[PDB]
Amino acid sequence: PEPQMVLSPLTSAAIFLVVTIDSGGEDTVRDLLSDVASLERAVGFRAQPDGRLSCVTGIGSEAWDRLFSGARPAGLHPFRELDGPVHRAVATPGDLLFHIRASRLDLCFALATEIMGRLRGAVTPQDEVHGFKYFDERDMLGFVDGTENPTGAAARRAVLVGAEDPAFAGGSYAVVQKYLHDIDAWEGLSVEAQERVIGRRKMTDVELSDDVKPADSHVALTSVTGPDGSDLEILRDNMPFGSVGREEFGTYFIGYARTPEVTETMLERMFLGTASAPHDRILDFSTAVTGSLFFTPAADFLED
Amino acid sequence: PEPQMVLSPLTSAAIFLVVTIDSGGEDTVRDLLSDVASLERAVGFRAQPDGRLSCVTGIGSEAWDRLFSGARPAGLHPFRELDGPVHRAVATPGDLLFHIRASRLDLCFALATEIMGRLRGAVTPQDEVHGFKYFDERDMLGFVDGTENPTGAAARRAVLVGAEDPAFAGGSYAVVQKYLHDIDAWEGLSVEAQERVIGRRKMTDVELSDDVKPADSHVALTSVTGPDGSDLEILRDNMPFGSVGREEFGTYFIGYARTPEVTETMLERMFLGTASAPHDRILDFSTAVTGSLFFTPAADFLEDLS
Amino acid sequence: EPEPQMVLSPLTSAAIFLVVTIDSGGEDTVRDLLSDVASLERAVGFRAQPDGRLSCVTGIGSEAWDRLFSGARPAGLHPFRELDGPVHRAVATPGDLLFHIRASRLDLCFALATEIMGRLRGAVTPQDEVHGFKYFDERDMLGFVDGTENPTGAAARRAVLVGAEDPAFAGGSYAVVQKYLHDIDAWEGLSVEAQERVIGRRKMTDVELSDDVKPADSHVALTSVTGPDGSDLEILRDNMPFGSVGREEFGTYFIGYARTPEVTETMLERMFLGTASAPHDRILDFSTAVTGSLFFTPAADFLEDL
Amino acid sequence: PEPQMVLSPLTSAAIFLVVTIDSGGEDTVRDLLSDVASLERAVGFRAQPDGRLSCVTGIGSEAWDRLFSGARPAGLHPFRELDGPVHRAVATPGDLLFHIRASRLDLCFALATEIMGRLRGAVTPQDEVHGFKYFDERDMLGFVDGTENPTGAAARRAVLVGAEDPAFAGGSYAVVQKYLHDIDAWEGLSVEAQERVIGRRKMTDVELSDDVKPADSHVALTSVTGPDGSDLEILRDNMPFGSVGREEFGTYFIGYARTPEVTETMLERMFLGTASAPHDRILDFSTAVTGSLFFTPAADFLEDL
Amino acid sequence: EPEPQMVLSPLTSAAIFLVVTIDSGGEDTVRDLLSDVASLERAVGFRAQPDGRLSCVTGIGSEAWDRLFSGARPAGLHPFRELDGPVHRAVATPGDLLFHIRASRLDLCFALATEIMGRLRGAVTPQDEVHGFKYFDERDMLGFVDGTENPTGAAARRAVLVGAEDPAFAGGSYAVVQKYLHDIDAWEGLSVEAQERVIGRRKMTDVELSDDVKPADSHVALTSVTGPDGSDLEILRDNMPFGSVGREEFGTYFIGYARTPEVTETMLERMFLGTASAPHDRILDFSTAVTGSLFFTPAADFLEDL
Amino acid sequence: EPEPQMVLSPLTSAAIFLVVTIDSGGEDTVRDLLSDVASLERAVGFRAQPDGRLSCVTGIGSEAWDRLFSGARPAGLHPFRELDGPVHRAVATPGDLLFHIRASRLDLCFALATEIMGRLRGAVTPQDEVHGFKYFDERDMLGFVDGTENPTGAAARRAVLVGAEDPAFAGGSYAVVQKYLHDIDAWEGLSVEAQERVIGRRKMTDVELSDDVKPADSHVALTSVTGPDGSDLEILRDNMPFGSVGREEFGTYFIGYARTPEVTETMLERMFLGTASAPHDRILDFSTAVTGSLFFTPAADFLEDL
Ligand code: HEM
Ligand code: HEM
Ligand code: HEM
Ligand code: HEM
Ligand code: HEM
Repeated sequence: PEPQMVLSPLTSAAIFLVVTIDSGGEDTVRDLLSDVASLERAVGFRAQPDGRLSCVTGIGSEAWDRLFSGARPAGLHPFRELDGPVHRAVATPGDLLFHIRASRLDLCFALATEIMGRLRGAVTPQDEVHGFKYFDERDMLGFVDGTENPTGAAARRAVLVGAEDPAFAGGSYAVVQKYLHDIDAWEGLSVEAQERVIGRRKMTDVELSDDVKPADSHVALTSVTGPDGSDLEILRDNMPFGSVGREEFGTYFIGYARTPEVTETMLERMFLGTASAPHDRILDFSTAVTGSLFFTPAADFLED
Repeated sequence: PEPQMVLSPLTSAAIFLVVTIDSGGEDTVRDLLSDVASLERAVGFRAQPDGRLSCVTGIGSEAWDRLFSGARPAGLHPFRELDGPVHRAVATPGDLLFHIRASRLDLCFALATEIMGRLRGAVTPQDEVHGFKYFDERDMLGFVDGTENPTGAAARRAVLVGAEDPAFAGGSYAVVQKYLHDIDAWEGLSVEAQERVIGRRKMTDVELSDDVKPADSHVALTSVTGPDGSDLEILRDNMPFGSVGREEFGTYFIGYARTPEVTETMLERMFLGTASAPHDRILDFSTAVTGSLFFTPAADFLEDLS
Repeated sequence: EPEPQMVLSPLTSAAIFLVVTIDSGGEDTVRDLLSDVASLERAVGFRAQPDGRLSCVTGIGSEAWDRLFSGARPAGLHPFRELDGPVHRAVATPGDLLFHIRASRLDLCFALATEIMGRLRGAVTPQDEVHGFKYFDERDMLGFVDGTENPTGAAARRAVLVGAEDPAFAGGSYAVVQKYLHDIDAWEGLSVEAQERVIGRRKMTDVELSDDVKPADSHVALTSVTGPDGSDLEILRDNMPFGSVGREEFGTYFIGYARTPEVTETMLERMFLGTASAPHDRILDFSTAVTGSLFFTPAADFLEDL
Repeated sequence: PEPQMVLSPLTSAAIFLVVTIDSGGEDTVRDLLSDVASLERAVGFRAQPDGRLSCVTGIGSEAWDRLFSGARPAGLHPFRELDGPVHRAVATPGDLLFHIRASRLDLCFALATEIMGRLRGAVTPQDEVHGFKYFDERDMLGFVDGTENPTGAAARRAVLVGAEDPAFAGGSYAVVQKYLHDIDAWEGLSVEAQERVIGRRKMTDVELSDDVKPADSHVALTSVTGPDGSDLEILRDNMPFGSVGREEFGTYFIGYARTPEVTETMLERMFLGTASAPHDRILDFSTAVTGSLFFTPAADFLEDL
Repeated sequence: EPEPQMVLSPLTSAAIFLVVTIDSGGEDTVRDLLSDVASLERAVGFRAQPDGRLSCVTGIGSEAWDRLFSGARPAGLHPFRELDGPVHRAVATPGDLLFHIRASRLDLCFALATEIMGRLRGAVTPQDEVHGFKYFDERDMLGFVDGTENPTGAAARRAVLVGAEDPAFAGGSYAVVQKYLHDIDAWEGLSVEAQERVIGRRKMTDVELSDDVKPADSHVALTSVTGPDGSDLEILRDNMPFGSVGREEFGTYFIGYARTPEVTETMLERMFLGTASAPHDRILDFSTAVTGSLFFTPAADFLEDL
Repeated sequence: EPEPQMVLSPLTSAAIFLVVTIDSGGEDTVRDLLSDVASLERAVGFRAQPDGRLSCVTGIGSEAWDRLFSGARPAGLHPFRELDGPVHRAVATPGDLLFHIRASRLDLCFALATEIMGRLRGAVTPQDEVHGFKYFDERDMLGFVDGTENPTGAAARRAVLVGAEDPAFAGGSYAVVQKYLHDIDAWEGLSVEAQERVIGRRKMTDVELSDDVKPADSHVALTSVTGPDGSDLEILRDNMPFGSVGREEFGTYFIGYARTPEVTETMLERMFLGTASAPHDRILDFSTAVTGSLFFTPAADFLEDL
């Protein structure tokens, strides 16, 4: 089975499009899904090899039942709201995700235009975010973002559905959350205090030693070990976005994994806390305003 | 006199920020203007040589009178509304323009963040547009955009104030207009009908012959000769922008010239027409929602303030 | 595991196509060169890496094969078959060896071509030499993006490389070449919309026409073939423009690779002889074939071990 | 005065087009000349900044009098044939030159297509050459080619007409010659013997010292001093070309100068020799098969027709 | 199953070679660093991706292996073997750990080397540090292209990575290093043709000399070795120039990776001890070895599992 | 017009600094090389254009000038003046000739240095050789962006090039070099905020600290100098990191160019001897100077006419 381009090369621009399917829009949606790979080639081919254009398409739990009969992916369910003592992860509506990436925003925009052109009248937009990465892979908090992502074979094993759900092998599960940051509060911390929040050095991106790293730092809470002592990993492609005039400074979080359990365990640790940590300290500077879960099928499933 | 970076190399990303100065905000604004070149170097220097970051700062007619106590530039006035039989060019408020360009949007965003950080509490944002160019220099209508801009010495002559206003030599005048397109109506035209609107071939960007090019084409109406028969020229750096969810497809127009009279003559021809043409056909698919005029001083004028 | 030649190359913007016939008594000289051609490719190319992207694919025709080698023949190797349609003809022309040379720059192609022909002088007669160049946005001489639906990755390997069905020749491929000359004056008299109906895709945006509007005699419709089981039958193309402005020669050099020549030959039959619904491929009303040849491109190790 | 792009950045591809103007063709030609800068922008602008497309347009002596009335450039005359004791510099016909340069051959070809499309039925092609430079600035003989070209203000002074002919300021003079090489004979020399022909080291491109450099080497014979003791300089953009099937391996020579007398003095030294040198040794491996001289006007002269 | 270190790297234009010995009592500090070296690589390199191309290959010598680890040894791990030829000598010098650091720029190499040695200060003693740079056309200090006949793709994996013959250490490799200093004055007194007879390839074009003219004591002849079964025995080299103009030091840093040290050692024996037809490799009359060490480079997961 | 050497070079990522002394009897050989150095620069660099950006700036010290030339001397040429502060010392060390070689890659620097030293062998003795590399975001070994406030364009030409004040030497410049070694262990014991107070700029974003927070003994405060007439006195710097990981040597090679040595020397006096408000530059508590030399860099035509 041929996967979608979940494992993409590094890209400096992205568009995230989340829509809901209107009553009676099902047929139009199914037609577009069968064409989205051809649209990706049409927009991208003439800008190769620098364009690096890809589109990953996902389908929500409620939408799946409206579009398809027969088997469901084993782990597909609606995003679960988490109501912590201090911080909340909200659930927001979304039936379809288009995660569009390239080396330039114009290519993302051209593909997004063709997709939405085909769906007009059949869907309602819920969210549209145009992301850009800083030139040294830093996010809006000023930390390098992506460093511990798995690569090569380890990435395939962490991200792609396999023999545990063989009809849907080559798929993946995506969790998205849009975060807005309190930059005034963040810039009031010393650099060393910021390092204790994240769990890595700011300028050099070296992980703090185990003797200094706080238990409520972001890296400590999002490190999870499996039954056998292996690291359970996800693949992230977080993107900054925002608007200077409205004072909106954001991180758009997207995490891919072979089962949603990994990502959801990380989120529970962050928002509900553990015995040793009240919550993830990154959340004292970051508010989640969307939350959705999608299954991203193998490419050949869509081509039918 | 050292000009600001009006004549920039080609860039693929831009931010246009237009603000108004709140009552009592004048001193904070003057301070920022004296530091804006230093901020540009701080954000940009470490991303050289590929970043190509620049900021051009412009000041409106009413803002000028509030900020500075001596001489005014000879051509500085508020944008003049044009009320045509069919189409209107509106005037909208704006005291400061920051025209920020680079090879990537993140550099534009970082400089815009530092600028607005210093101005918080002294200004109110009126417009913010994040622009991106298509990879073959096309605009939202699918035509190459920029081709007949002047270059080298001819660009300097067309854009920079000289001896005619010597205390402001090295400055320029910018007009901005944000345009929204009706893409559904545009895409219902045949390609040949689109070419008759613009005045150039779509795929190859070759200008149509004088025998076929209509009088109400964009290129015909924006071609102006002077008293002496010489071409009057401006320098444009138009940028696409929009939002696919809201069906917003735009062109952000910006034109620089040594005197606003050149730009204003072009706009009069477009909106009010001539003997041979009712109006520029591009306006049947393009609506202006902003309009403002600014003077962009020489860099040393900004540096030497308190 | 048998190592293929570089049939699946990265994108290249320059090519030289060299077709020669083996003179009487030239066989030994040719066999010696074939055993050295991979080493010549490395010699010319290694010092220009990683940007040079130099490769050479070497092919051998049906009649030449019997003169050079004893033992087994590849199952699908035969002379190119002439197709004599009601209006258009696909000619067959002589060729014993093909050198398909590709790089990011023409000079690298030329240096490799010079070393190869230097070794073969006196043993071969040149039949065709074409210097090809791709336009900067992957467009061909007709102004359409060319290569978009080529297969990639595993699907390309499956469509192109001989496997278990002919195990002695696994890792080989079959190449068909045809040099085409265009009537550019007639082509440019069509509207863009009418050109799109010839090809089956939009010209500017390269989006395929919807199934309800795509004509039955468009290029894309006639070259879309399904197998017995309903799977798409695919080939890998690397078509190149060529020409001479002084002689008014504007061309496309067609080269198609496939695991069996049956796929390519079925597409050619549909183009030239037509179907129930289509007289012929409308691209042929603006394109004349003046060469036609078929070659087997062995696995690299087969050439080395002789 | 705005010059044409005689002083171009380094380019790896070129097309040279030489044509003659047919009976009745003058009006069609004048129209094209007034549009050629706009054609260059149309083809090139959308491929910027990597394309680096330019076109330099030249006009021959005879053609000038057919196209324009009034003043002539002071140094414009037909190419002068040189019949040396061993080697000959031929003159061949040419009314118009288009020297098209870019980073890629497809862009050169697209501009050449638009130009010749406009001229069809008014001109006859005499020569068409598609040139490519080797990736380390080498020519067909394997030597770095271009090294001692002038740059900056020294280039402007060597190439552009100034006050000496003020109506034609910003123009230049181009000489072209297509050369075919005997590559078999060249490659039979040792590297050291090839270095003595050129006057520079082959791998490192360091000039041989004056005590070792022979008097009949290419660099010695093309080094010329003026009345004042100053170096007389030209700007060259030589390009390889060829066809492997026809065994055609060439250099297309093009040299620009403020007056043709500089280039002509170099040609006399190469073909007729000096007191100490019979001829340029490069000519024992290089045969000229074309030769033409053109004036390349300032850009505004063409625009104002 | 086993993930190799980045032995098969893309081409890189900068390198740092660091050889150290482990001081008495330094073993625990070293084991801790080895378990973190891949994390340090990501920390320095991720923010310069994708163009940085930073990698570190870590090797362990024979005597150090016994100090660090209990249990199985790699089958081919032994101390470098000194070769005492009639004229030329290959010396053995001390070295417990190798860090072979490569990237597209030297500053990335330097930053990673700084982090590594920061962790090891007080536990190791440096024996050699070389900063290498490539010439722009892949040439070495002798003016010849260097790397041409390296294997690529599948053939490289087969020649370099330990497999089923030593399954506990599958995905590992063996590295031999030698630092060479050249007598450039003697070399530059040769004619080019005499230099070509030393190396066995043409200098400007890098084409191999024919079998009839290539001397038996040329570098290429002596380092071409066939196995019992007739197959070529291959290694992967990434030689780097280095030097200091003021001290007249012009060097080649040799590093050769292979699946077993026997291949590399057979080449070294032929170079230094000769054959029946060749006293020694002529390259050694202009090149003196001043270091010599052998290391095993484990699979990446073996290092992580500490 | 006198043609300057390439003091105002584009940004380069690699450098070699070579300082030598002229041996007794070496004068003639040196004069010959000086007349050829521009020719050697073109020979090494032309074949790597346009990306190579190779340049060489040649300087001559005070004592060497009097050995090589007769007649008039540049007005400000004297030996480097040792500064003996209460805590910190700026040493003077020997040097007759400077070669400041810059390019986009180290191999071009190295090849030109090799040809220069080849011609001078036997006539000079090397005193210092440093191979410099820039970090990818223009940072120095202290982790701060280095070069941000250099002057550019016309302002740089005015700050650097000799003019009418010394008309026989117009187009020349004065270069001061100092090699600094840093105590990185002490430096990394400071917090980031304490480091920012040493330099006078924010570390990550390179924004200058406000005048109300910037200490009087910060690097930026002490190296900001105004003239009697209120003008900023500026120099042009091209500082390069260098080092050796095994010896724990981390350095900055300082080079500053100015139209008169008085500007540079005033900055050095403020740093080493202090002012009324500041004992010394706090950067010197983590930075030791181990060389110090002053050279005059003549106009290019002065060197050619020898
Ligand atoms: C909706 C807004 C606009 C769009 C999409 C647009 C687009 C274009 C295009 C595609 C061209 C042809 C290629 C080129 O030379 O750039 C052009 C030319 C031009 N436009 Fe616009 N334009 C717009 C508004 C304006 C306005 C408001 C002005 C003046 C106030 C203006 C002045 C010009 C000029 C002077 C030219 C060059 C004509 C010549 O000399 O050939 N444009 N524009
Ligand atoms: C004058 C010669 C030719 C020209 C200019 C040409 C041009 C094109 C163009 C523009 C496309 C559409 C974009 C793309 O997918 O590449 C195309 C598609 C294709 N052409 Fe050609 N073509 C030529 C000859 C041939 C010949 C001789 C064959 C087969 C024997 C062939 C087979 C194909 C195929 C299979 C496709 C892909 C159809 C699909 O599956 O969508 N073409 N060609
Ligand atoms: C037959 C084909 C020609 C070839 C292959 C050729 C090749 C070269 C080479 C390799 C160099 C040394 C590098 C350089 O400075 O560019 C050179 C220099 C030069 N060539 Fe040629 N050349 C040819 C024809 C001509 C002609 C016809 C002229 C003058 C009419 C000419 C004038 C020069 C000049 C002036 C130099 C610079 C000499 C100096 O000042 O150092 N060349 N040429
Ligand atoms: C002074 C040290 C060295 C220099 C400057 C040097 C240089 C070269 C050069 C220039 C080539 C030809 C182009 C190529 O294939 O890379 C070559 C090939 C080769 N060298 Fe070296 N070499 C050195 C030492 C060694 C050593 C010590 C070994 C083995 C232990 C070795 C093994 C090889 C091999 C295997 C080849 C490829 C031969 C073939 O199959 O064509 N070299 N070397
Ligand atoms: C000891 C090692 C040195 C280091 C690491 C160093 C580092 C820096 C840094 C990080 C900056 C701020 C960014 C910038 O504008 O460049 C700077 C500025 C400066 N440095 Fe240095 N520097 C050193 C030595 C010197 C010396 C010896 C001088 C002068 C004699 C000097 C003169 C300057 C000047 C003039 C500025 C710009 C001040 C302004 O904003 O106007 N530096 N230096």
